[PDB]
Amino acid sequence: IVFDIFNYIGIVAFAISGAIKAVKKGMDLLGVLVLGFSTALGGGIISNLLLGKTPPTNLIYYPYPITAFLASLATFVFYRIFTNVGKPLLYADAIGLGAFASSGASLAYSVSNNVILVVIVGAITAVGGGVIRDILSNEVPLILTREFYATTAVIGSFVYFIASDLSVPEDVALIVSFLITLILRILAMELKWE
Amino acid sequence: IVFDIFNYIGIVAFAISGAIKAVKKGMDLLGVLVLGFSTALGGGIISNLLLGKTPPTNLIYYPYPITAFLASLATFVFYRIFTNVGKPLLYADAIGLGAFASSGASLAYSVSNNVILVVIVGAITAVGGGVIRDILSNEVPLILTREFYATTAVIGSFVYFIASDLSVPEDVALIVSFLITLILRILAMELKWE
Amino acid sequence: IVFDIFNYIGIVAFAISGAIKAVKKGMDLLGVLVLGFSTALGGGIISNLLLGKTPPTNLIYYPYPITAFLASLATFVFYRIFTNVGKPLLYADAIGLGAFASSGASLAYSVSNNVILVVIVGAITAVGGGVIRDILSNEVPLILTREFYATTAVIGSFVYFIASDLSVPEDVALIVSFLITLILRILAMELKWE
Ligand code: NA
Ligand code: NA
Repeated sequence: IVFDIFNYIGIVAFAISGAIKAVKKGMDLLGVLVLGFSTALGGGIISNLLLGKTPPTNLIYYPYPITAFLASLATFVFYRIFTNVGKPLLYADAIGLGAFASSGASLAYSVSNNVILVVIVGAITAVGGGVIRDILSNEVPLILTREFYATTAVIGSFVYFIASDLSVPEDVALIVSFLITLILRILAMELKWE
Repeated sequence: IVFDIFNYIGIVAFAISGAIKAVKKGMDLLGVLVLGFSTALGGGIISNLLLGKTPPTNLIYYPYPITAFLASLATFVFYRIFTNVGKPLLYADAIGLGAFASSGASLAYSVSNNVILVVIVGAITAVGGGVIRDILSNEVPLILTREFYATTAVIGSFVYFIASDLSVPEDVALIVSFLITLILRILAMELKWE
Repeated sequence: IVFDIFNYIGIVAFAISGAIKAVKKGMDLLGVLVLGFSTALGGGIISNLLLGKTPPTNLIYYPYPITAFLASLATFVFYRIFTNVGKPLLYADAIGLGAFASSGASLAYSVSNNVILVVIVGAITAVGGGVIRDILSNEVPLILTREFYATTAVIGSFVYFIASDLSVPEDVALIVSFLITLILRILAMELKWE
């Protein structure tokens, strides 16, 4: 059940991050929806393609794109009203990074217990939405500008792999991977490691 | 037969748009061919990947890439001679948007009657070539800069789905989806909605 | 055995090119690793997706990503020490272009003897890593800025196809395709064709 919850958490968090980016770039409602939608679902779609899972879950399981839409719309309405309140793009991205590094590693592990597949596909699941967000926004992505960003995704997917290898129950393994990924991002941002 | 015709119309229209972009960015013959080729075939390739259709039709069915090549070459020669005549990049893109939103939704519908799959894959088929064109050109894509652009693709794929759901013959369903997509773009551009 | 060697040559060469790009853009160790890793393995991953080969070889065959990592790390250490020695990004890219145009055409040919599939997938394998490198770096890719770049990849994959069609042994066919691709790039760069 933790797996199902993490999919929704990551979709909402990445939708908020993509919608925030759109608002900061001056876009209006429909363009904000496009960037939130793409950021929220891109990581899962890329991950499914790499694992040969077609059609991708994000394009068939109705609650996922509906959630991406509604979270992006809520973000637009929020900042259309409250134009001068802070825009935590990086914290929204970091929560999504933990939710998808853990859930993305879990999906890769179900295909094969190859550590390279699990760690790299999990990390691609985690950063993929934000990479799409940043490329569509015509700027250098966070995976290059933030020194510890992509490696923290790699670490979070690796701790999922290790926990699963050590027979840790899937719910616990997802939670621990999420926690380490998010804590490492919080430390990077709050301690000015980047 | 409308399906087969729309594939050629969209390939030519998107090749012209990518070749025009290349000419406006100062590229020469071979670079113009690369951008026209990529714009014309990218949407179909991405769509095939999302539906698990490999190898993609655009890389096996000879008339499609030959058409992409010849339309891109014709565009280069035209503007090499007539340097000062108008460059209708957006109208070429809009005709392709209608041809591929309709044909791309048709392909997705043949895989499954899931409305989310049909609408989103159809829209990705429609905008994908231009997104590739704009990313390769190092600028923000039309799906973000034009407020009604991506939503009009979504609308056109949705009207295909509705028409097919209502048992409208495939030729008519493709034509109506094409028409609505193109008319909505014409209205957006001519009435300064964006 | 030439096929296996070319995979390592192209991975090392593209890793060096992506790591050099990262160093020139001011990134530190971990960001240099991310760009080298992505450049070295991206072409193979895209090529596998187009041919329906999942999971991609670069994410399961341990020596490939290990080689990408080690070559990127060696490049960072080299230029961290020797900051003022030349940075042959384009020569590293050109060696990879020949190694992957040949090996990528070979992989496509094993799926089908369709000349369009072999030539275009082979060329996408050859340029894909550098296109990813350039998009992540927020600039126009070499396939658009260098007039003879993408066409030379197309030529190299085509000479592989012709040699294989003429029953030339695979080792020789790979070597000849590699040679023509690399020689054509050397001529383009040394004779100021671009
Ligand atoms: Na840019
Ligand atoms: Na860019």
